[PDB]
Amino acid sequence: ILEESMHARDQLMEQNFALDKARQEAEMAVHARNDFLAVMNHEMRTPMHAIISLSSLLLETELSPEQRVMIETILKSSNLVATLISDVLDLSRLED
Amino acid sequence: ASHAAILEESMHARDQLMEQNFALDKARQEAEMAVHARNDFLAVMNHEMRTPMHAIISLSSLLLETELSPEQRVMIETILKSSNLVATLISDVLDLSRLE
Repeated sequence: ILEESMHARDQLMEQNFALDKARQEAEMAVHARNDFLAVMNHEMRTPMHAIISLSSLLLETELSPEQRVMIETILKSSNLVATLISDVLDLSRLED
Repeated sequence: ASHAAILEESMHARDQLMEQNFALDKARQEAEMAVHARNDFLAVMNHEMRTPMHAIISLSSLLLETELSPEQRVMIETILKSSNLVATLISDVLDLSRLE
């Protein structure tokens, strides 16, 4: 009955190989996705920085109360979005 | 070479494999959970960014209907184009970054 044993081994051994391969593949797929995520992060944040800069400058110019209030909203929003893009960068770095 | 020793040798190998199997299977369950949690975070980020981008797009568009100096209009048109570009980039890249 080492036919049970020797066969149980063969059975575990390929079972293990499958599990390990399946895990490594998931890992590499997550890493590839994280790489692109991180590579695109500058192109996401930079326009937001421009919007923050331009909004801030606009607040220095002659605005009506309605324009000013709208532009203050653009600015707080843009700042929020920039923070979140930074949290996205952090995510992409988690498995590092 | 005892009958016991021979068995010991085979059962041992079997037990070493079984232990590794348990470890590999635990690590699989963990990796599935980490993949799902990462997908959820990307979905949530996308959702959280969508509202303020739409605000920026919408307010810059409304602003362009009001009375602006030429310099102000160029700055606000640049805001609108930039915000359109980025809203789409963020959504596309977060989508592509999920693992299904």
